Amino acid sequence: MFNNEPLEQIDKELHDILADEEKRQRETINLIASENLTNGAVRECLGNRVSNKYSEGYPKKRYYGGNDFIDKIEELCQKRALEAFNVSDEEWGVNVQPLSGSAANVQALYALVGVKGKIMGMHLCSGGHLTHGFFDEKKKVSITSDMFESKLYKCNSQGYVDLDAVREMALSFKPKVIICGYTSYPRDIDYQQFRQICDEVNAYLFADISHISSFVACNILNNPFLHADVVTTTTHKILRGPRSALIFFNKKRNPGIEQKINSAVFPSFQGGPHNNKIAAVACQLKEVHSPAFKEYTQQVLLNSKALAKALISKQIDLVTNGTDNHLIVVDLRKFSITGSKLQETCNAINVSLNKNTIPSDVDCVSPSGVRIGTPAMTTRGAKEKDMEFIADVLARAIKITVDLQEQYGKKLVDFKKGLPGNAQLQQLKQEVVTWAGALPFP
Amino acid sequence: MFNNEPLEQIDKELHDILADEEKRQRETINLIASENLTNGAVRECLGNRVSNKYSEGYPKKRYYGGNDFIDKIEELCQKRALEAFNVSDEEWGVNVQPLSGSAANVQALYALVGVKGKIMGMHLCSGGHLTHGFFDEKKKVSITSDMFESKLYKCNSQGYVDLDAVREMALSFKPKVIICGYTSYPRDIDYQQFRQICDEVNAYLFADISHISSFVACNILNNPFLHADVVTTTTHKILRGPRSALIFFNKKRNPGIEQKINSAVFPSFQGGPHNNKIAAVACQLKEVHSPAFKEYTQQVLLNSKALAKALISKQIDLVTNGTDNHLIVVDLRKFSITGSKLQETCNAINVSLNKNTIPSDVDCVSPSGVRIGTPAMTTRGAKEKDMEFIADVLARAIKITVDLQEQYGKKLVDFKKGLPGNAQLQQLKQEVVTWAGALPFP
Ligand SMILES: Cc1ccccc1-c1cc(C(F)(F)F)cc([C@@]2(C(C)C)C(C#N)=C(N)Oc3n[nH]c(C)c32)c1
Ligand SMILES: Cc1ccccc1-c1cc(C(F)(F)F)cc([C@@]2(C(C)C)C(C#N)=C(N)Oc3n[nH]c(C)c32)c1
Ligand SMILES: Cc1ncc(COP(=O)(O)O)c(CNCC(=O)O)c1O
Ligand SMILES: Cc1ncc(COP(=O)(O)O)c(CNCC(=O)O)c1O
Ligand SMILES: [Cl-]
Repeated sequence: MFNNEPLEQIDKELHDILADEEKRQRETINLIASENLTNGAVRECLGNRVSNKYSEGYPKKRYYGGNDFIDKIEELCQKRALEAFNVSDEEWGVNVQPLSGSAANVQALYALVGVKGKIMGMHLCSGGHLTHGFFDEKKKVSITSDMFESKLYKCNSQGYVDLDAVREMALSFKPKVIICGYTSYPRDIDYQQFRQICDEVNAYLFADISHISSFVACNILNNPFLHADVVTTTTHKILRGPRSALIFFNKKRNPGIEQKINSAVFPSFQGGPHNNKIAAVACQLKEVHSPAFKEYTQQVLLNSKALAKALISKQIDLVTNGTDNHLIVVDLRKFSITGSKLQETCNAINVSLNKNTIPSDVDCVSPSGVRIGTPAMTTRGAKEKDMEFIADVLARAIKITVDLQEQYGKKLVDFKKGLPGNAQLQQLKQEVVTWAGALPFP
Repeated sequence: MFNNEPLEQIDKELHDILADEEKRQRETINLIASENLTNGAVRECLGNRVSNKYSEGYPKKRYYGGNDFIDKIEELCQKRALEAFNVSDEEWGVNVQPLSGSAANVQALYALVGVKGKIMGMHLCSGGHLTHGFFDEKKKVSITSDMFESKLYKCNSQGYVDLDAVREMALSFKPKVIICGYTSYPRDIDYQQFRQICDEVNAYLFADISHISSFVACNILNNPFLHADVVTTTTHKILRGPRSALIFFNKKRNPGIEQKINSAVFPSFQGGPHNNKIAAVACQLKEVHSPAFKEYTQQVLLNSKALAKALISKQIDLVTNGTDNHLIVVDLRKFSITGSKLQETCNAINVSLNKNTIPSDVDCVSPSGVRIGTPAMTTRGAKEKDMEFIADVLARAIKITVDLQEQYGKKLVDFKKGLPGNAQLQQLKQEVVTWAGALPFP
């Protein structure tokens, strides 16, 4: 007693937008540092009937029977996660149930410290995530700043983590967790150094590697597994998986953490796992382990360096004047145009990037930059030679933005009126579209 | 630079288990009250490239641009949700970003009362959800018991909500919110009488209708919208959508609740929404509104009535001696067997049901019943006449379970040994498989 008509027939209204979304993805130069493109295999999993099943609990300790095939899929995913991040299944545990990154971080933090618990993370302005204890004078913006007591550590005026300030803070604050690994940070992390500060106060070390996961797994960048009690990561960014999260816990350093973390995920915070996610994650984790995927990850940093170099060659300033990873942050103060202005201009030319704060911005009211990343375009087959063109399109967009701000004035309302119908934007869009539309598209 | 090889070729190991999973679903008599089977159109959305997009925030106020098509999908879903539940968009608002039921409830409760806030809900033992404040002497099992201060009310010895006890509690406890709507409650709710108690103590009225959603939408059962400040529902159960949740809030009764709920979902708890979920939900919400779906929902209650009656005719006791909805809870005290025992037996015969507590059970350690529901089987095409057979299979399973307990004893380990190889079970299974495999399968 159901309607099995195909999506096109069943919902022509929704099917049209999705074809449109597909086309806009197909014709966009996507510089969002957190985005990527999933293959058909990962999307077959997300559409799989395995999402029908309720399977609260863990494998072999399931509330319901008839979870025979779900247990195999959940354990195959845990196995591949541990393998991919080069961890022994004797020494490291993994939870694959968190629905997304923010959920995983809140669950993992609660496990360690509980309500009223003390945490330290990077400020959102300085590169840290919302789930790293972010708050404001007006409000406790994240639950992580409200259900926990959190303190926030800034990066220096050059845009690097200042360990002296972290320790200065850690000794007076005495937290149970110190969070490292960030949302918009263009350099590698000194986890070893972090591990030393946590011991000095007996705090837990929490490494959120969602933006840099593929680097860590493929050993291009520092390994937080060597020092961290917990490693959280999303699966949908550089890893190129579905939207989900992973929590890693070091049993050897902390016996009894496995149950503490597993109970935090369920039944403290979630109900039934989403099984299509789990299957999809397993499917991507097979791909992560191959030497082919390391080739892809290498390519992301190659492109990111070439992009950074090419932007400096056009006299554009970068936070920390370069990058060790997939991402860059452009400091736009040189041109006296805000980040949101450039985001609007870039969308008009089908360039997806996002506005981003910089060290000089005391206040989040106006982000003075934009953040860009190479994983999505690396996925679409772009090589080092392609980066000069991207740098060129970005340079042209900044210039156009300066022109439109001059012509229509600095107010954002005023600026936006200038955007529609601009001949140069339409010319730039066309140029963007022709080049983007041609590239391989999973 | 990606692998577009199909799932079967790319990951033969995973494809085998999913092919097995598909076969088990196809040949199982699924009585799980919370399960259903999604159609192909809902699964196409779940597999759509729309999940590639990061779109934090709300429509027309995204952090990022290039969310034009995403904004249409997110607004099309909210509209259809308000349409489907017969609420005017001026009086009622809805948030469509919660990833699942448990996340939605925690988020709504936080919005209403904050950390240390006071809540009341039904005890887990009596039919309440984990996210309704559930705790135990040994541990605060849910975050709802830990991040909030919760009080738990029980149903009477006949298995009915005791409103005197709710008021007895509410006046002494003085909560800011009172939850009603339950996980395993076989009767309808007097939402009106809840409002009367809520107004008396100036507490909010929270109705969690996840199990009964379709009934509420199609006006077959009491409409909580007339009395409630907040309504939460999952989309994956009787509503037959993907795994997601909806939060409804009443603007007229509480202006400025909209921002409170919306800020709670993001950025307080979640990060990027899962757009494939929202797309998937939009697709099911269109179907919810058709009169064909009312036909199906009506059929679910007919099958449930017929099932309760056929079970009473075989001298099987039902909690409350019947049902007003999709679910029945069987009291197995008559046969001196446990619900856990009966769950094993039923999985051995490809009958999916779950163990469930009853009013007499002091503790959830040994639940004395099982819970069944008709939505899945109703979806597969089963009619009233088909119920006698399902009631026949359940009686036979209860009988076999008594025999195996006689032969191998009451210890659970001892009992399970009896399960493999049993001729009657193998006989009962084939009977189940032959009948189940024939039915329409979306
Ligand atoms: C300040 C604030 C308060 C409440 C909700 C969101 C934000 C916010 C604002 C911005 C801004 F540029 F100012 F617009 C940027 C961000 C970033 C970036 C990546 C867009 C950000 C940054 N800078 C970091 N570190 O992390 C994130 N997590 N999610 C989002 C969306 C963000 C967040
Ligand atoms: C007691 C306990 C502590 C910690 C985690 C889970 C449970 C639990 C136990 C049972 C059992 F006793 F075994 F039948 C059942 C349940 C139910 C049913 C529907 C399986 C239940 C019930 N009775 C309610 N009301 O709600 C739920 N939400 N999630 C689960 C899984 C449940 C929960
Ligand atoms: C370090 C970090 N941690 C956690 C999350 C949470 O992910 P979910 O959106 O899945 O909750 C993000 C998202 N990062 C947003 C961005 O960089 O664009 C992140 O950057
Ligand atoms: C009343 C109620 N509320 C919230 C949830 C949470 O749903 P998620 O699993 O999507 O977190 C459930 C799940 N119901 C469990 C069952 O009936 O089997 C529920 O019954
Ligand atoms: Cl999903």
